[PDB]
Amino acid sequence: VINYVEKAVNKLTLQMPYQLFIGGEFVDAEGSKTYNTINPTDGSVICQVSLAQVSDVDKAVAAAKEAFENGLWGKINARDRGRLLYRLADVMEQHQEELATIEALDAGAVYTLALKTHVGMSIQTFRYFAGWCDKIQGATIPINQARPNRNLTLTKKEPVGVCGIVIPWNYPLMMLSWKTAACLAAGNTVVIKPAQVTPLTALKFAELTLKAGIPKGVVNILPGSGSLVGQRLSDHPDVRKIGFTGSTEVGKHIMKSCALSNVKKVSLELGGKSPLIIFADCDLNKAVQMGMSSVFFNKGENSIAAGRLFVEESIHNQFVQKVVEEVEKMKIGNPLERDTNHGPQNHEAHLRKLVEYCQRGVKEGATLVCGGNQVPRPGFFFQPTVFTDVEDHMYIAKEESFGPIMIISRFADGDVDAVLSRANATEFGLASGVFTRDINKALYVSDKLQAGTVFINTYNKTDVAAPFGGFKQSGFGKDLGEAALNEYLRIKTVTFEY
Amino acid sequence: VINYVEKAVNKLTLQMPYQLFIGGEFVDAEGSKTYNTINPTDGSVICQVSLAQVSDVDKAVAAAKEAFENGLWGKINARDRGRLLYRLADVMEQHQEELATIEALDAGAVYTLALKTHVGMSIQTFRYFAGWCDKIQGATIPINQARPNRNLTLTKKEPVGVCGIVIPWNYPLMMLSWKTAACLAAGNTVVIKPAQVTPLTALKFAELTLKAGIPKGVVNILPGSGSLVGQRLSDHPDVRKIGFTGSTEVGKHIMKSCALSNVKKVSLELGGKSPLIIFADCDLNKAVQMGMSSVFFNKGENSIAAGRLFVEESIHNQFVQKVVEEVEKMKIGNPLERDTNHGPQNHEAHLRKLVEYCQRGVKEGATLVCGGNQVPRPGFFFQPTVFTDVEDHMYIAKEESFGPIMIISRFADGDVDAVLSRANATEFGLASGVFTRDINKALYVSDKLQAGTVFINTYNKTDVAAPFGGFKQSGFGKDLGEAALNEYLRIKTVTFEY
Amino acid sequence: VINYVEKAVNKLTLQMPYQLFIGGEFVDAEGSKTYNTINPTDGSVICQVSLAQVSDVDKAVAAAKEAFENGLWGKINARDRGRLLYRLADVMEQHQEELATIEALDAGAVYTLALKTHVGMSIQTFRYFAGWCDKIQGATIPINQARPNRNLTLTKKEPVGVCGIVIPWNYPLMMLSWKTAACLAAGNTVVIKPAQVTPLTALKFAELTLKAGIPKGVVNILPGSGSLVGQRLSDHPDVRKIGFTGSTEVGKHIMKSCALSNVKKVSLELGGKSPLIIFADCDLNKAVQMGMSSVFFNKGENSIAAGRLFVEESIHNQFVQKVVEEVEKMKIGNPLERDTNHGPQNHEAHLRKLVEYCQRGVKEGATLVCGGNQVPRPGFFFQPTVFTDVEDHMYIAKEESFGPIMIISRFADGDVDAVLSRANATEFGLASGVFTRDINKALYVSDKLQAGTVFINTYNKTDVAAPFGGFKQSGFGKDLGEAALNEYLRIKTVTFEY
Amino acid sequence: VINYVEKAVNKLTLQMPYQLFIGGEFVDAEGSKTYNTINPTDGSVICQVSLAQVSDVDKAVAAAKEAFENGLWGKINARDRGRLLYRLADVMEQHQEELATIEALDAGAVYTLALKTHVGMSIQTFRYFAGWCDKIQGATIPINQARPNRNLTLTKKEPVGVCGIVIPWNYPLMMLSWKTAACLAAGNTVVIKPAQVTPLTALKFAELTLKAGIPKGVVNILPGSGSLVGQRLSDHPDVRKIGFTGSTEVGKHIMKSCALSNVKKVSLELGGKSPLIIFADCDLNKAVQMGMSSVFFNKGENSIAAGRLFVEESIHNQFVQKVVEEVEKMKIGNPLERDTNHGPQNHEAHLRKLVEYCQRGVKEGATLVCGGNQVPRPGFFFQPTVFTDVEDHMYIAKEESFGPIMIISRFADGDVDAVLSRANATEFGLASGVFTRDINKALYVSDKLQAGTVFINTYNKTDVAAPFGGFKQSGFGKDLGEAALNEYLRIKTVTFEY
Ligand SMILES: NC(=O)c1ccc[n+]([C@@H]2O[C@H](COP(=O)([O-])OP(=O)(O)OC[C@H]3O[C@@H](n4cnc5c(N)ncnc54)[C@H](OP(=O)(O)O)[C@@H]3O)[C@@H](O)[C@H]2O)c1
Repeated sequence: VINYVEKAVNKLTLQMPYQLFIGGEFVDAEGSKTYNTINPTDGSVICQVSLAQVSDVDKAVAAAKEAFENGLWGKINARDRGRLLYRLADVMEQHQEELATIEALDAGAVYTLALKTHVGMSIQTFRYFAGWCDKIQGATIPINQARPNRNLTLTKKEPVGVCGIVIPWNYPLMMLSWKTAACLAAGNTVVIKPAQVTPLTALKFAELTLKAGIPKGVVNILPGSGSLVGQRLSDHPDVRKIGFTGSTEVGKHIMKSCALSNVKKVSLELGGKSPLIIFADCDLNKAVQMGMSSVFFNKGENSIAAGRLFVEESIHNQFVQKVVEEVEKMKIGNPLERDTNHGPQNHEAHLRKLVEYCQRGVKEGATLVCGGNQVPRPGFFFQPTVFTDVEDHMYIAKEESFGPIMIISRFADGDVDAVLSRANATEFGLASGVFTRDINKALYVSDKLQAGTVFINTYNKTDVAAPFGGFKQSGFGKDLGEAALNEYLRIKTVTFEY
Repeated sequence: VINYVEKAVNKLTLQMPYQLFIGGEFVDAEGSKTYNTINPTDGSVICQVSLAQVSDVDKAVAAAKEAFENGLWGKINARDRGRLLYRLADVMEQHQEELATIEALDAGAVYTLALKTHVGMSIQTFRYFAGWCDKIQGATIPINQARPNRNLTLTKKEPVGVCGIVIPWNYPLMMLSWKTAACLAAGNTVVIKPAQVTPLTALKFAELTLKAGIPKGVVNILPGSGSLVGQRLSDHPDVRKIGFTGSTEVGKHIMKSCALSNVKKVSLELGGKSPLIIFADCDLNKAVQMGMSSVFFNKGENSIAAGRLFVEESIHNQFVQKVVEEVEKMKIGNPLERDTNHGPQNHEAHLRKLVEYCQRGVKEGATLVCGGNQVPRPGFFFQPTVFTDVEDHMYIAKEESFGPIMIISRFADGDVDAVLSRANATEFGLASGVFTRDINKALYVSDKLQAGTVFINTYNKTDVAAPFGGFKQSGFGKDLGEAALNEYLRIKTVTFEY
Repeated sequence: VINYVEKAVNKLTLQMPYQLFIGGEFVDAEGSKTYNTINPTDGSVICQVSLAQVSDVDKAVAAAKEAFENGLWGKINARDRGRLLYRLADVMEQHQEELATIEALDAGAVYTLALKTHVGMSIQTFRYFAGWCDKIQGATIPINQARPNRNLTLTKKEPVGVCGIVIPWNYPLMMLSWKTAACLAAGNTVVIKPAQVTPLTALKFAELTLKAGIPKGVVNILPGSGSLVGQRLSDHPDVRKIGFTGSTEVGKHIMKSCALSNVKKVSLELGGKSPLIIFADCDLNKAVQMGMSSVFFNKGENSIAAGRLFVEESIHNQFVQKVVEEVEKMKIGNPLERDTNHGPQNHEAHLRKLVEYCQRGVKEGATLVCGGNQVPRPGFFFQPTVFTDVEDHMYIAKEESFGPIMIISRFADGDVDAVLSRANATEFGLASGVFTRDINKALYVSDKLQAGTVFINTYNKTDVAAPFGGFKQSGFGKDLGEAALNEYLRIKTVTFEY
Repeated sequence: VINYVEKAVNKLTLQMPYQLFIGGEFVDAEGSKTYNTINPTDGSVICQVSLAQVSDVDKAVAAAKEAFENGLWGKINARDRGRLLYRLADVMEQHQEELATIEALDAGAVYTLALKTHVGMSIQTFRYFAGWCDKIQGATIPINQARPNRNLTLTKKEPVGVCGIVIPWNYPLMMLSWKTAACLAAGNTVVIKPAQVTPLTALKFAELTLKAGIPKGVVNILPGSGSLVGQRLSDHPDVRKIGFTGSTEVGKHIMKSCALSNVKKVSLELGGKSPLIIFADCDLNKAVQMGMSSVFFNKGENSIAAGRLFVEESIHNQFVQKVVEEVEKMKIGNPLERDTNHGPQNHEAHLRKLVEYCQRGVKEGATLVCGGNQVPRPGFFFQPTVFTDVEDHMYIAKEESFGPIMIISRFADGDVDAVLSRANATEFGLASGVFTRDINKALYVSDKLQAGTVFINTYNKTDVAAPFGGFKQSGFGKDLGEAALNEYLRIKTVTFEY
């Protein structure tokens, strides 16, 4: 019998676990410590949640180790592991309205979007990776033969073993799912640390693993702080791999911690300052629509968001006029209301950071065309913002906002290489985009952009089958696609002589 | 016009460059600083070698950056990149005797072995990877369609950019070749730091890249210390990937340095304590030959060396008798002499370390059945060594000797899981082996061994097509095989809407 | 409303469609023609089934064409096609007892086996290939660049289009499923011709595609004769690919008909005379069990059945003795009786062939140890048969029986190459096996056997992920595995200059 | 010593073998039968060439079989097989001027073009496939486990064995090289039948295999007729695969012959009627240059030649004007003159077919804008020809000319599906192209074209790494690229229980 925080909202009765999930059971943290999770629509406390301690991490890791080494997960057919993950996906789909509602409460995710993305994509992620289980294959290799004898060389793909997954707050369930689906399809067991400010969909997901029949200890979830819980995961002698999504600065620290303990494997999905180049020969109205999506999607809490838009001189003013027209039509409001287009930012500290960000933008001399401020209403809403006359030396040209702030520079008519160079002049390299009807420009620009993803005449078009990851200080390794599997597998080479 | 140290030896004339190699030219280090490289056959000084300084590292990195960004290497077809690397392999082949002689002098490599392995496998490496250049391929992916529009998603495999390669001294030319061939085949440029005590074949190799037509700046070589030169490579903001082979402790430090600067990619080939399990049902005579080889190959200076032999009780004593019989037959002496089959250890410090290692084995109660001492002759020769009665708790059961020291334990007849468990009780996981005529035991044991390579009825059987790399604290990433390319490539996802 | 033949049997009420399945509905053939399907347990008529005519083939092909070119199947995401196929597997699972019972009635499949294999593997097949839909990927290739311009080359994996599948009667549903699953997963539409003698599970499967939501016209099923319906499929100008399983001589004719019409693609899964080589050093009791299975599985109605057993002289007589003891324990009976382990042969004409086969065996000088005859009881049962003293020149050493007939020869102790040569002296090359505890012998024999599948210390171990197909006159192309998809895809190369 | 036809021409003394090449020897045909090969520049007899008889085919096949089964080729490492093929490419490169001259004489290949394409791409093909030999890899597959036991399933990629290669006359050396390089790289041995009219580079190539150290019998070359020699190859019981390139009608007969004998594998590269669609928004002067190349390249003797050009209404007349202007500038003449743009047609009967083809185009109502007749001069020259007002029902709109004949239709501005439908209304499907600056048109058109290759803003851009093959009646299977290997390898599945 599981304890729940019951809540009647959105024409449903929510049943929300709030405890640590260790070894297949929900339990209090050491000393029954708890913390509050805050609803960004009104600032209220949703409920209290267990606050994991070092000793709780050790319990979770030991559970994950036991489940891997002796438990059923390490013994079943790859095909049957997939069946379990495809059942987990079905269970998530049967509970999708509920999960989207929890996500709306916990993270401020507009409910209609959370059904399609926060939850919908999480469901696709498990189904997609479930199909990979019995299709992960090694090789047989035509090695030189030790004549007069013979040789056979094969490789085996094996799990890495116990993994730690540490994620941010922008899409709590989806970031969990991206990494967990891959981790599990490869046959690993896991300890997951959601962002402290957003534990709820992770904990409801935990309960769903029980309904799906995922063996005890395969999935362990520890709400709590990075510096305590996350840190211990990265130092742990029995953890063999860390999957991390977050800031560059925490990413550096995680990699260092992987190094100093046991050279556990690490992959890093870090920040972005993604450029979007819009040429005069694009479809203008479409550029306005995708341009807006590139910045404002999920209230800008989107690591691949276009962090700079470069717009060709001859269409720049008209582009800005049209963006403003469209911005005025966005309906800011409660994420649970069906007419809402723009929900609140995820938490208070981040709202304050966006306010400071835009003050500094104005100070340094950029033109504030609209927004820039907290919306006058309860909770942590921020007004969709547009800046123009942004010059390359400005702080807002360099720094990741992670909010709904469109940052626009001009480039001269016909000036392709010059704008590319401005677009690449950053230590980030997560995403990028180009709008043009011209095939030669589109191909050339996409060769030249120094980013892990290039969108052409679209934006935010990720997919569970398309690998996603950065270059430079945006990190390394992929989430999604076949390529994601390689972060969660080891290759054993076996060489016979006969 | 290049400066050489010239030496008539082994029926040829060695012409050995001795300077740093930067931007296609041989140049003195900052301040014309130099150091001595020492011949382990007689302890003599071979010659003076330039000692790279921080500013030399910066020059080398800048030459590599320019070669990659604006030089010809970043412009030619992948096919033509292949041609250049196939030509470099040819040029190495034309100088095979000279290279192997330099290696005998510099590392004490027995000449006949250096020809086949140190040099022969290096030539194979470049030819293998040259063949990969126009066969490195991305994907097209059946992503969900934004109906009524269409989407196309492809990936492009691109180079990482400037890489640094840091390598040890046991196989100077071969370690360099393993990593450099994969690095260059993937379209990168590189700065290489040979182990300070073994710079000579790296510099000769550098000259050979000129003969081959490799554009200036693509290969740069900096003889110098790990703590100055290697450190700066791992710290440099323009270096994007480090390929490292060496000890676990230095590996941790390299990985930490990569994190703290610019989250440059890293791969790590670290130490081993590889177990070899010998069953009573094996071909015993052949087990003695392969068992001796698993320890003594290349005077034990070999990361995959069997650092522990577990011999089934009923054949143990007979196995020992025969090894002792064969050890007595080994000709220890000058690596250039054709009857030599055991050359000197690589350098004085390491010989000392081996004497100390064997003292500790004796002190702790292991039975020294032969060897254990420096051979009383000039240079740094150490006796082929056999320990028996080795207990799991003993130092020599756990620490990597990196020398010709056979370390033998018994296990009970019919035990399989118990010996596996003892063989797995290490934080190393580089290689391993099993001798048995029994198919079921062979397949089962290779499943259970926690190591990146498992040899069955052979040992030391690496191959340029077979991926090579560790689990646990032996590191991560592969050298050799298709898999090695992945350390040297980035994946860019390109998604169109149309 | 669908018309059914209703039947109360096996504690179920069977609802069996009996008409042509065309464009998503059950319809009568041209002129309402029908034929009888016969129950092999007692020779009775199960029911009347529509008898497809030429005009019915054309209607089916037209419905497949329309569903491919204009219907929903041609438009949905690969991922959603996957979902439809997974759902189809679920529906099959919900009907598994009914499908196994229908197969028991129609093909004489022993019910408990049909549940596990005939039906159970069919379900696995659809789930497996459902997983492939969104993981079928093309390439991007590093072609030479037309400088100063650039080139991009990619490949797209596309459906072949309208396919015909023609299958035999030994595993009616499973042979349908193997090929149909791969065909549909690749995005094609299909016209299926079951063996005329075994139409029933195919017709039920057709109804299940409706339950699962497969768009109309994607699956069309045509009970009828090979010489009429099969022939027209292979001749049809709008069919682009034939997938065929059956005899070598019909295979040859199908291939010829593909040629003479529109060079439609073809794959051919033909007969087998598969050798099983049993060495003295094998586990003898397991060799008996697996040897039993290799011949008698599914009443020998199994294309990969061992059609010759080669037993090493020193264990030959002992092996035969043990086999006879085991054969005597087999319960022959009605496939619905839970204690039955040997059911009747599929249909009468095949029983007749088996009788003639053994007459000729005895005529030519082989020693008939047991069986060889129809069991005296109603239906078409055949007594499990063992021949010894079989010589290489004998008809029964050459020709496929496709019935429960063990055909044993000796080979001299210590021989390997001689027995290999005898095992390879056949124009067949479908499967093969070796039992030995010796690793070197097992690897060597598996190299030298000229067969598409080699079993080692097991037999009949097929798997939906393991490719299955023949060499030489056993055909070409694979069913099962990733490799099966290649028969049902085309590759388009797209090369840009920009 | 080998007998040569000796000829002082093009600054060289050509030494041309003229006999059959069987088992590493140049030998006369049965009864010393010969025929004449004709120089198409002046109609003169170059020399007499042996005319292979059936018994000669049988000797070639026996030599290939023996080379495969017991000779060195079947025993050497894959890597060493690669070396021999690289060395063969080196030898071809050292004889490249000589080979190009021979091709100029035998096929009318313009010398400068022959250096770059006929010969140059042949050299690239051998180098490319040489790199594949040690990178052909099988798989290890995570099959369901027969609990309590374990299973290992692996695949081995194996050669098919003795192959027959039958080719046409348009690029005699290159067609040979495309197929043979892939054939040999996969480890097979081969009998090659060159087009009767063009034996000479094939025979010179044979001698080059000797110089390169390709083991006797691996390559056998039999000049002679398709209906005698080609027939017997396709009928032969020891040939296991035919690789065919030629007409659709012969392809059908070849496929039939493979069926009727021993179901040998077959791949088919058949004809083309390839559409090129040129939109008004293309770069027009470039479209004229590439449009001309698309038809006139290699005097139109090019399977992928654009057999119809669809030109958008608003640019049609200007396009035709420019074409005519550029056509008038083409230098027609002796393929040895360095300024020749247009050589003679390959042989007399083909010239006559081209004269008839143009008669018929005028007769049925097409507008002859220029050319259409034999150039009056010695040899077999045909005028570069342009037709306009071509309509979809016309003979010249459906039939492959295989000559320098531009066949132009208009299509209405702003229709796309309508032009596609016209471009797809053929049973051919070898190649196609689209010229447009619009990315959306380019991508959509490339999806919709029913052709194995789509060129975008280029034409004739084949590459040794890019797979090349038809859909529909243009055949199946690929030459070039990784995908070519699959026609020449078999897959053996090996499954263990342990
Ligand atoms: N897995 C494999 O493929 C493999 C192969 C060969 C060897 N090994 C391992 O190598 C070890 C023995 O070699 P070793 O004792 O020379 O190893 P090491 O001390 O770790 O040195 C390896 C290389 O790293 C350099 N280095 C030292 N400090 C550095 C720093 N702070 N930053 C960057 N580079 C630095 C060294 O420079 P210096 O020359 O100045 O010392 C040397 O070039 C054994 O454990 C052996 O198993 C592993």
